[PDB]
Amino acid sequence: EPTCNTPSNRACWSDGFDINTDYEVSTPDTGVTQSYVFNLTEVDNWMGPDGVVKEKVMLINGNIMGPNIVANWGDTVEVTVINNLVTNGTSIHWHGIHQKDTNLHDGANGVTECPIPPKGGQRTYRWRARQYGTSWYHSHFSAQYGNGVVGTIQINGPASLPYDIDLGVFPITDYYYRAADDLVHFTQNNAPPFSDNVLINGTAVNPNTGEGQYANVTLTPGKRHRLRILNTSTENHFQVSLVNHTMTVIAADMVPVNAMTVDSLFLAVGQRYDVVIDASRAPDNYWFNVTFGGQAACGGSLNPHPAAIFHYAGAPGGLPTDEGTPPVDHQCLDTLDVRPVVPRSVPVNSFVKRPDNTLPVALDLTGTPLFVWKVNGSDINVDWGKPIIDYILTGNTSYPVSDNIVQVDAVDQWTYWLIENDPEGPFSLPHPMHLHGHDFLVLGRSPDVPAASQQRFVFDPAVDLARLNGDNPPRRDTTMLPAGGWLLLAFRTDNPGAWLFHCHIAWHVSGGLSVDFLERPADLRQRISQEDEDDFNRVCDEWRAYWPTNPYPKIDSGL
Amino acid sequence: EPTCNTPSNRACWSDGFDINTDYEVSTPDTGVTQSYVFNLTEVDNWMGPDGVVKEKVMLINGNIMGPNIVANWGDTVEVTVINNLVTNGTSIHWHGIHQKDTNLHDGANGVTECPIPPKGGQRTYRWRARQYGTSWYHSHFSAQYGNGVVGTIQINGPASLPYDIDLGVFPITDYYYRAADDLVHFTQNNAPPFSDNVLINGTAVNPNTGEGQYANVTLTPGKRHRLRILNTSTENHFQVSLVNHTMTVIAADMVPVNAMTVDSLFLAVGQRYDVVIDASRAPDNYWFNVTFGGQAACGGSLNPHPAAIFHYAGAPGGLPTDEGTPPVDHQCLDTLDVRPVVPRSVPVNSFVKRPDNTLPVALDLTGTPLFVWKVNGSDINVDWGKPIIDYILTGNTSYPVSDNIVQVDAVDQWTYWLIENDPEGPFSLPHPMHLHGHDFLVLGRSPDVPAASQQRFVFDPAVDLARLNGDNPPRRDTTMLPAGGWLLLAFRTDNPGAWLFHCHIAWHVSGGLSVDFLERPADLRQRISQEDEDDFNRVCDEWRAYWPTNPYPKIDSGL
Ligand SMILES: *[C@@H]1O[C@H](CO)[C@@H](O[C@@H]2O[C@H](CO)[C@@H](O[C@@H]3O[C@H](CO)[C@@H](O)[C@H](O[C@H]4O[C@H](CO)[C@@H](O)[C@H](O)[C@@H]4O[C@H]4O[C@H](CO)[C@@H](O)[C@H](O)[C@@H]4O)[C@@H]3O)[C@H](O)[C@H]2NC(C)=O)[C@H](O)[C@H]1NC(C)=O
Ligand SMILES: *[C@@H]1O[C@H](CO)[C@@H](O[C@@H]2O[C@H](CO)[C@@H](O[C@@H]3O[C@H](CO)[C@@H](O)[C@H](O)[C@@H]3O)[C@H](O)[C@H]2NC(C)=O)[C@H](O)[C@H]1NC(C)=O
Ligand SMILES: *[C@@H]1O[C@H](CO)[C@@H](O[C@@H]2O[C@H](CO)[C@@H](O[C@@H]3O[C@H](CO)[C@@H](O)[C@H](O)[C@@H]3O)[C@H](O)[C@H]2NC(C)=O)[C@H](O)[C@H]1NC(C)=O
Ligand SMILES: *[C@@H]1O[C@H](CO)[C@@H](O[C@@H]2O[C@H](CO)[C@@H](O[C@@H]3O[C@H](CO)[C@@H](O)[C@H](O)[C@@H]3O)[C@H](O)[C@H]2NC(C)=O)[C@H](O)[C@H]1NC(C)=O
Ligand SMILES: *[C@@H]1O[C@H](CO)[C@@H](O[C@@H]2O[C@H](CO)[C@@H](O)[C@H](O)[C@H]2NC(C)=O)[C@H](O)[C@H]1NC(C)=O
Ligand SMILES: *[C@@H]1O[C@H](CO)[C@@H](O[C@@H]2O[C@H](CO)[C@@H](O)[C@H](O)[C@H]2NC(C)=O)[C@H](O)[C@H]1NC(C)=O
Ligand SMILES: *[C@@H]1O[C@H](CO)[C@@H](O[C@@H]2O[C@H](CO)[C@@H](O)[C@H](O)[C@H]2NC(C)=O)[C@H](O)[C@H]1NC(C)=O
Ligand SMILES: *[C@@H]1O[C@H](CO)[C@@H](O[C@@H]2O[C@H](CO)[C@@H](O)[C@H](O)[C@H]2NC(C)=O)[C@H](O)[C@H]1NC(C)=O
Ligand SMILES: *[C@@H]1O[C@H](CO)[C@@H](O[C@@H]2O[C@H](CO)[C@@H](O)[C@H](O)[C@H]2NC(C)=O)[C@H](O)[C@H]1NC(C)=O
Ligand SMILES: *[C@@H]1O[C@H](CO)[C@@H](O)[C@H](O)[C@H]1NC(C)=O
Ligand SMILES: *[C@@H]1O[C@H](CO)[C@@H](O)[C@H](O)[C@H]1NC(C)=O
Ligand SMILES: *[C@@H]1O[C@H](CO)[C@@H](O)[C@H](O)[C@H]1NC(C)=O
Ligand SMILES: *[C@@H]1O[C@H](CO)[C@@H](O)[C@H](O)[C@H]1NC(C)=O
Ligand SMILES: *[C@@H]1O[C@H](CO)[C@@H](O)[C@H](O)[C@H]1NC(C)=O
Ligand SMILES: [Cl-]
Ligand SMILES: [Cl-]
Ligand SMILES: [Cu+2]
Ligand SMILES: [Cu+2]
Ligand SMILES: [Cu+2]
Ligand SMILES: [Cu+2]
Ligand SMILES: [Cu+2]
Ligand SMILES: [Cu+2]
Ligand SMILES: [Cu+2]
Ligand SMILES: [Cu+2]
Repeated sequence: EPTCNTPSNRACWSDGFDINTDYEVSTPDTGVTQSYVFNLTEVDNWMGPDGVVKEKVMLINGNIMGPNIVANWGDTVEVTVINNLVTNGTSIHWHGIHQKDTNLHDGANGVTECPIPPKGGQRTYRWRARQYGTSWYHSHFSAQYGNGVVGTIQINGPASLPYDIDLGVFPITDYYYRAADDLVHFTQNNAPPFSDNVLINGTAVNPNTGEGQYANVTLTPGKRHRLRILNTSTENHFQVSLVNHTMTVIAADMVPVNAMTVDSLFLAVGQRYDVVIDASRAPDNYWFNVTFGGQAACGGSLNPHPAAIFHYAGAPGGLPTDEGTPPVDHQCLDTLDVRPVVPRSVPVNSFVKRPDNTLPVALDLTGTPLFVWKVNGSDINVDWGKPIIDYILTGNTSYPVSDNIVQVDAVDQWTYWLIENDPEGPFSLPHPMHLHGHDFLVLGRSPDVPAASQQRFVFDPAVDLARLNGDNPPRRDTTMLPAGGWLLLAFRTDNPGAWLFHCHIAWHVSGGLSVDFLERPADLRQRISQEDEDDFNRVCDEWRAYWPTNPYPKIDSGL
Repeated sequence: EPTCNTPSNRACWSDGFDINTDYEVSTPDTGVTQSYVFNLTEVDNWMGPDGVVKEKVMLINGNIMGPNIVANWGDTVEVTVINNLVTNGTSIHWHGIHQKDTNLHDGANGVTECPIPPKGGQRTYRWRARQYGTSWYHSHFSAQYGNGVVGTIQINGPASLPYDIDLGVFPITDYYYRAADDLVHFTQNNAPPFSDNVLINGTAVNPNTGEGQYANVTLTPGKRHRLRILNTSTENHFQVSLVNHTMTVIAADMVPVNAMTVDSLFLAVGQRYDVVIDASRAPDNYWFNVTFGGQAACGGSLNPHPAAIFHYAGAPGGLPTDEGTPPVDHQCLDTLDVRPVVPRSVPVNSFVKRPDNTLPVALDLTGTPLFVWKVNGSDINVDWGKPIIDYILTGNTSYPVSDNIVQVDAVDQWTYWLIENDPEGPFSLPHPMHLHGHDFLVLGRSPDVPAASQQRFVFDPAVDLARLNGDNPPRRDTTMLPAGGWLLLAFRTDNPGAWLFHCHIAWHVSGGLSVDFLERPADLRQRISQEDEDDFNRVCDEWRAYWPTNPYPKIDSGL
């Protein structure tokens, strides 16, 4: 609970806790628990917000998204998940929540848990809110979250700029009328489709019939508003802009940053930005536009102009009349100019590229299906019925090859990872790379060029070491791997666990594009509670008894 | 020679000849010959117009392009081509020139001729100017024209609007520092690169160093100016626009059309537009911009803003200061709104799709090399040493499968052709389809959608017959096959000959994307002069004696 957080002093939170506190190591002891119950149901012939009826959706508590989780910094969040789907298992992953020494609550089926079985299976997740900001949750059962198993997280805390009004969450997502498993099957042998629409806070107008509604945000004239923008898509990467207004970034993913004013923002799949908008212009209706850059390399929509309305209170109703001007083309790249308020410093001069720190991503066209994504030679394929944690608990280290285990034994040390984007393959695409368990430092990447330009880079210390930044670089949980290029990340091994590191485009992680960092496994078994072990085994027993009765095969990685 | 063509009466040409004459069946008898000698040489370490030195170019008469061919409607054009290259043969094709009963002058090596051998081989081309407008010529020896064996054609004649000043040709082309054979090898296993620059009338500024110069067109205030725009690229498809001005189209390719005013134009590879520009704006310097649309599906450049300067005479010098707005995205599609002045009408209600009128284009990823283009099951591969005309002249009908012969025996009848763009393949690209020997009618295509949107269409008469237009549809020699869709063309079999029909992206026709319409072969032997037969055999005997001594393999289709 805050005691000094006010509009003119958002930096303050409570005694001992403010925007400069190192939240990764110091957490308020609030003693409070915020609990939720998620009931997952399978609904056929569901009428969506743009008027089109979808063949099948998978909903939390009967709505297009699950409830907005809300707690304070230092609370515990507890979610009972009850799976009333017909056939699918489910696992809910709390994206952006590092699960420090709570790996078994990460929701990564086949890694940290077996899936909760359908027809009434249940599990309760419990995690500490050791960060504040905007995050989200979604299924990790193959591409299930593309059917509706998704929602937002708002953990309140201090901020890097004063503001008057917290407008809350503003999730933006691609929207397909086809169901997720159908799209996974499709994308195994075909380029992915443009989205049928882009929803903004759950709604959009159908570009074809005019049904639906624009999201409508009311601004209080003369006031400073925090807007928590998310990209919860399965594939689309968005540019956002508000006509005639700038946006001031105060957080990137769940990491507060020094204020940074921009005219438009690029959000990768899974990224968030907290921004402050000053209602400083003439009272009117303004469009908030979603646009695409990068010559389609990171998505498009068949709605040519997805948008929301920002309405100044007291102004007329109606649609905005100024179409504004297109934002700069971000070329499928997030900005590396953000700077965390709580800094990190690491050396970059000593980096040496070696097989054991290099993750080559490659598209393999030579087998079945046609599009298979491999990392270091292997497409990931997890066993929902024998998760990596089961190996840890039984002392078996014979991990299957397709689990893509990258064992990291270093204890609370910075580890450096060079990811290479198929520079030798016939073509390469942008990928939004996401790490569970940690925020990474973005130490650098290949030179920024047009996403569709086919220019290729391989890391060369002679020119690239000097392009690296270890002086408080961007710190976040998702960033872009440039098409044709490379990306150098670092993270500190402060959290024993099995942690996925994967592309967040559903079609690609389905297709194999992940590894699993097995961090300090010799420390992990000691740190697993009896309750967590017992409940892991309970759910896996139920899952393993269920699975042979399932009528459908698993057709992808499981993730 | 014209006798009545004046600025206020451009429709008039001479007694019995004007813009309404059916130029396809009636030609002025001028008895005049315009002759040229083309000396092809191989130049290493050539300094190009944006200051970059290229490894190797292949030039006509020592310049970046060959001579601008100029003649009057009904003259004869004669060109002696002397091949002083070091290893390559060469064949010069007169794009847009129908070669009515002169097939052996079409310059299609492997089809209508063997290549002229290097180290001094020569051949004289001779053809009647039976069409007036703007065309171009280029080698057809694999992708050689990408090295500089290219130039323009201006056949003067009447026009569909009055105008004061003919500004002449304005060829726009992609420009690569790598040589064409290296790019063919690259694109056999890699997506094609963005161009390094785009030249306009021979010049551009280097986007990185500032070297070079902008093309500079001086407009006479208050006058109407004809501008003959061409896209002579190997791959890039361009959008063009002049800031603050419209352009009025008066011809498409070599076909005069009713005046059509637009803000911007799409030119596929090989297309031309003649436009009239009225210098009616305030005297100033204005940018002529080259832009790309279609999310890079039909090209890009590493110069983000290739441009020319249109200067009003009498105004200050220096650079335009108005950057203007970006044009509408043409989505890699040419406009089907043009209407020829001399009309054609054909029935479309009676079309029925059948194997023998359908040309399925497919990318085959299963062979060597990776990217092989097939039409009706076969990637074309011609024999430079045994052209299809050799078979005609020796009474041999055993055409190889790889010559992709589509024999058309109908005499002077409309023939209808449905081209299908790999609609069941994993992905599909726009292709600029070009027919030798004829203008075709563009009867229809699949619905216009964004080029990268992945939307696929297969011809369905229940919806698509009503979408066809046989009442004076666009008539021209190049038009777009939409990504994922289909195109329906017709042409009348008025010209016995072996006629290539192919994608004009160099990398794709090298990769197999062509067929060869063998039109009225039973009429064609009868129509070949002894002189043409004897010279065909002479050049082939020289080419066959040369070829075993060549140090390089043929690595593509030969076209
Ligand atoms: C791209 O670069 C190339 C090379 O640098 C430029 O090519 C020049 O192109 C122009 C136009 O084609 C050409 O000039 C014409 O040459 C013709 C042959 O000599 C002339 O007959 C013609 O004169 C007519 O037009 C003039 C104005 O353009 C008039 O002043 C002149 O009186 C003639 O016009 C009267 O006569 C004609 C009948 O011929 C009649 O139809 C008219 O109505 C009128 O009564 C031009 O002089 C140059 O010779 C080419 N120069 C080069 C170096 O080769 C090209 O222009 C550049 N493109 C752009 C658009 O800038
Ligand atoms: C999770 O639940 C969903 C929804 O029921 C399951 O998706 C369904 O999966 C089946 C089996 O893969 C899909 O059908 C198959 O489709 C292909 C071709 O399209 C066909 O070849 C097969 O014979 C079969 O018909 C079905 O379309 C799909 N339905 C939806 C709406 O997506 C999914 O299988 C479940 N997953 C698990 C692991 O149980
Ligand atoms: C921000 O989003 C708004 C709302 O979607 C966009 O407005 C839309 O702008 C398009 C393009 O200008 C308008 O469309 C067109 O209409 C004309 C005829 O009026 C037609 O000539 C065009 O070909 C075209 O289809 C559309 O009317 C307008 N929609 C509404 C409801 O106003 C706006 O463009 C977006 N701006 C940015 C910078 O992305
Ligand atoms: C027409 O003349 C050009 C220019 O000399 C010849 O192009 C050259 O072709 C050779 C043979 O394909 C190229 O070298 C080869 O390169 C590949 C891959 O880069 C390599 O695997 C080979 O072992 C060999 O070195 C060469 O780079 C290329 N040069 C240029 C400037 O393009 C072409 O072969 C001639 N065509 C005919 C049919 O004679
Ligand atoms: C967006 O929501 C706002 C706020 O509720 C709507 O604003 C009202 O609009 C009507 C006229 O349509 C006015 O009578 C009210 O006084 C407005 N209230 C506010 C506080 O200003 C607005 O109409 C909505 N816009 C859209 C298109 O639905
Ligand atoms: C990528 O796979 C390569 C090949 O298996 C791995 O390189 C082996 O790694 C072990 C342990 O570091 C070394 O002792 C061997 O010498 C390596 N062999 C080769 C071929 O170099 C590499 O470690 C894997 N990379 C990651 C990040 O998992
Ligand atoms: C484009 O070419 C025109 C025509 O030669 C140039 O215009 C001359 O420009 C100088 C100043 O540089 C003037 O003093 C003359 O009066 C202009 N003559 C005409 C007839 O107007 C123009 O400068 C060139 N632009 C650039 C970018 O090179
Ligand atoms: C027309 O081409 C001009 C010249 O290249 C473009 O002007 C450039 O505009 C960009 C974008 O703002 C600037 O960064 C450069 O400074 C401009 N160049 C210089 C020499 O002026 C212009 O953007 C193009 N216009 C359109 C609509 O594409
Ligand atoms: C595409 O190839 C197909 C297969 O060879 C050709 O189809 C045949 O056409 C002949 C006569 O022209 C018929 O006798 C056959 O019944 C067709 N075979 C089958 C499988 O349909 C077709 O003509 C070729 N199309 C073109 C335009 O070349
Ligand atoms: C889940 O929701 C459904 C549909 O409203 C309801 O039938 C079911 O009883 C709920 N189950 C649980 C335990 O909430
Ligand atoms: C938005 O900004 C542009 C540039 O200043 C201006 O022309 C326009 O009038 C502004 N809109 C409103 C609502 O004032
Ligand atoms: C260890 O796990 C592997 C791979 O899943 C399995 O083959 C083996 O039987 C296990 N060993 C025992 C001791 O459980
Ligand atoms: C071709 O041009 C070259 C280069 O200038 C010249 O040396 C040669 O004599 C010319 N040959 C012919 C026949 O014109
Ligand atoms: C057709 O040409 C081929 C290839 O040169 C030759 O082998 C064959 O004998 C010729 N057949 C006829 C009938 O002349
Ligand atoms: Cl996470
Ligand atoms: Cl032609
Ligand atoms: Cu996630
Ligand atoms: Cu995550
Ligand atoms: Cu990816
Ligand atoms: Cu994940
Ligand atoms: Cu051509
Ligand atoms: Cu041609
Ligand atoms: Cu093509
Ligand atoms: Cu051709």
